[PDB]
Order: sequence, then structure tokens, then C-alpha cells
Amino acid sequence: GEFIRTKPHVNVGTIGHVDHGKTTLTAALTFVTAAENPNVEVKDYGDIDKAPEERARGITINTAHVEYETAKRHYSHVDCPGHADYIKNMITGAAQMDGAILVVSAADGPMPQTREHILLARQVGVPYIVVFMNKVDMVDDPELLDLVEMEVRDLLNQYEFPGDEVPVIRGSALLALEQMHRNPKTRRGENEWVDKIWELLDAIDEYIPTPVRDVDKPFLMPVEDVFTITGRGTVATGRIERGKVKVGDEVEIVGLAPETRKTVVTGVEMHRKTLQEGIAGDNVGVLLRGVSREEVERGQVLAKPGSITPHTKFEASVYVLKKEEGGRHTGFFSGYRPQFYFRTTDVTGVVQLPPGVEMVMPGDNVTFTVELIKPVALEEGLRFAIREGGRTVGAGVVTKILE
Ligand SMILES: Nc1nc2c(ncn2[C@@H]2O[C@H](COP(=O)(O)OP(=O)(O)NP(=O)(O)O)[C@@H](O)[C@H]2O)c(=O)[nH]1
Ligand SMILES: [Mg+2]
Repeated sequence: GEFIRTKPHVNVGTIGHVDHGKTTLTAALTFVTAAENPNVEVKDYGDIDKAPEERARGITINTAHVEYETAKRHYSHVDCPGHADYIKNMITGAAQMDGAILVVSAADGPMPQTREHILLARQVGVPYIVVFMNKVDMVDDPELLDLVEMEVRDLLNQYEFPGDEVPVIRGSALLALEQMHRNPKTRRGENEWVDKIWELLDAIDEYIPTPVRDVDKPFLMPVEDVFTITGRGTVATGRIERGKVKVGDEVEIVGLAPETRKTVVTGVEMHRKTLQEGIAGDNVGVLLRGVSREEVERGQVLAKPGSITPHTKFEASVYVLKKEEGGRHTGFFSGYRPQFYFRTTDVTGVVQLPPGVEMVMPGDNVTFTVELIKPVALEEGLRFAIREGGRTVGAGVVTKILE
């Protein structure tokens, strides 16, 4: 079918520690809203964690995109992995978010990736956060629930989110999900668990503002994934950052390659629905003519031809995490070669310290030069994260492009 715009569109998603309930909540959101809006397509647990490797490991590995809507807005929701081995996919998912739903297990409280996800969500531009305290069906001590809530707000404050003001809904994604299976038509007010899901939706509706979109700037879309649609071609997916794109437009594939590739857009879809035009904010699949899935990849960006120039060298202001925040135990030197994350791009870079600065310690606030091993679309003021050896080691901002 063709996508019909009738209400504002917002991109949300789920982040949080492994096993805290992100995928269960995601499925519940689709079932709950579907009872009220026939246009919503239901997605059960196994329809989201559907890949063979996910069934093999028993965890989410790939980001999943599901759609649902309330009376007020239309939502694209990205469900991310909580396992530490897949932090890379979580970052790519967060880069598509206008707001995030932080899931925390009431039974376990804040764990290492609860903190790491909050820190990373910020560095990729997530402005707002709503908390769903999950698994309360397992905690009878009210004091504990109040304690976890306090801990979570404290954590958010540590990373510059308004911890004291964020809505914190307490519920059970699983019990809400079970109820909807028993009665798919369950409406608001009928069941306790389902009502808590409605509470979350109301908070999303009202707390996360609809972003100001720039549909008049040159088209720019960070690529999050790429695949082949047999008999149709190569599709690049991602959230349009600014501008618009129409079937027939020419776009440039920028970054990660020595040279830039140009091709024509032959299709645009949002959630398998046809669009004549994709605009800033939409989460879409863009069909590209004449390129194979080995010619486009995650981390590159599609852009209006000639509007972007990929760079490799820049100066940056950086905060280096302390051991206590999951950071490094020891300092590093000039020549350190960690991974840098900008939006959906992940690239190796070489740290070059200025003379007189020969070492950087955890907890330090420094400025230094970074030289990337591959060209990528960059801009001054662009935030980024630094990871190395399975941990996030720093967060920074690009202050000046050098080349
Ligand atoms: N008791 C209880 N268990 C729950 C609840 N929500 C989820 N679970 C369970 O806890 C486990 C993890 O749930 P899941 O949704 O896959 O977690 P996730 O946060 O998406 N994990 P990952 O980080 O791999 O993506 C499952 O066994 C699931 O049934 C809940 O409200 N109550
Ligand atoms: Mg999951």
C-alpha cells in the first residue's frame, strides 16, 4: 500500500541493559495500539527477534523497525540490542531517534549498559528520554521500586538529561503482552497492565516534542542498513536528516570510499508503504539503481549531489570517561587508534596529541587531533563517541575540520 500522511511523525526506540525487556515492550506497543487503531500491524516477540543468529544466541542482535500510532502521532520505533557485544548496532539505532524509551528492570535495577546506553544516546543526538521500569510483576517491595526510580533519575542527571523531570512509568511488558494475546481487542481502562502501556504512550505523545524538521536544506540521509529486494534492487534504509527525496532524483553516496558514487532513486517506502516523496524525519527504504549491496554500506550517507565533501582530519574537544563510568583504567598516548562513531558511521582513527601533551588520563578534558583512516561526512559541532577494546572510552565534539 501507499503511505498516507495524516498526522505528525516521530522516531522513537528502545534502549537499555540486556534482558531488561526492550523487545517484549516493543511487541506490546504494537498489540496495544492495534486494538485502538486498525491500521496498526501487530508484531509478536518472534517477529522482532527473527534472525537465525538471534534465535541462536537468545538475544537481539539487529535493530528492528516497527510502526504504530496513537490518536496524536505516527511512530517509527527502533528496537536495539542491549548485549555489550552489539553496542555498535545500538548506536546506529539511536542515531535514528527523536526520543528514546529507556527500559530498566525493576528487579535488577540500573546495570552497566543502562549507563552506557544513556551516554551513547546523547552522543548520537537523542534529546529526550522516557523511562519504562519493567518487570514490576516480580517486585512486591514498594520501597525497592522507589529506590530503582531514584537510581535511574540520578543516572540520567549524570549525563545531562533532566533526570528529575522525566516520566517514569512502572509496568510489565510481559503481562500486558499476554493480555493482548488473550483479548486482542482489550481497550484502555479494561486491564491494569495494558493501561500502564497506555500511560507510556501518553507520555511519549506529550513529553517528546515533534522535532523541527529542515525540509528546505539539501537532502541528507545517513545509511543504517542495506539489503537486496530480489526483482527490485538495492535498498538503503535510514532516517532522512534534512531535505527531501523523490523518485527520479539523483543522489551521491558519500563516505568510506576513495571516490563518490552517483545514482538515481527509483523508489521510496516507509514501512513497506509507497511514498512519492520522503521528507526530513521519515524513516525510509530508498531503492538505488545500478548499485549492488556491496557498493553501498552502513555509515555512508546519501546526499544531494555536490552538497557534501567527506573529510579525514579534524580537531576535537573530548571528555575521557573515568574507570568508574566503564571507561579505561589507564591513560593513552599519541598514536592510540580507537573506533569513532558519528551518526551511523563507525571508523578507525589515529589520535595525534599536540606537543607538550604526551598522555591523556581517564576523566581528562582535552583537545586533540584525529586522523581517520577513511573519509566520512563530518561537520563542526557534530557529536561523537570513542570506543576501544569493547568499552566506550570517550565522548567528544568536532570543533574544526582540517581536511
Ligand atoms: N517477569 C517478567 N519477565 C519479563 C518481562 N518483560 C520481559 N521479560 C522477560 O525477560 C526476558 C528478556 O526479555 P526481552 O524482551 O527479550 O529483553 P531485551 O531487553 O529485548 N533483551 P536484549 O538486550 O537481548 O535485546 C525474556 O525471558 C522475557 O520474557 C516482564 O514484564 N516481566
Ligand atoms: Mg531485545
